[PDB]
Amino acid sequence: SGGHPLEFLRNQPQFQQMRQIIQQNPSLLPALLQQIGRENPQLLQQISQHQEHFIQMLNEPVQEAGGQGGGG
Repeated sequence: SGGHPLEFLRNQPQFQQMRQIIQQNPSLLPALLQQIGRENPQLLQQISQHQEHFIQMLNEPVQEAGGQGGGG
């Protein structure tokens, strides 16, 4: 109803870093997802296999998490 289906992505500081960039240009969205695809495909696949609600955390800026040891 408005939560993060991808808890694993909250463990991704890279996703938070890139998050700001996608909000600037959603055109580079697949390009950023591309890099992680070779880093950990099983992880990027989870994003697509979970509830579409994930887009919320995708379009919302990083002010929460930023990897273990960092916050938004």
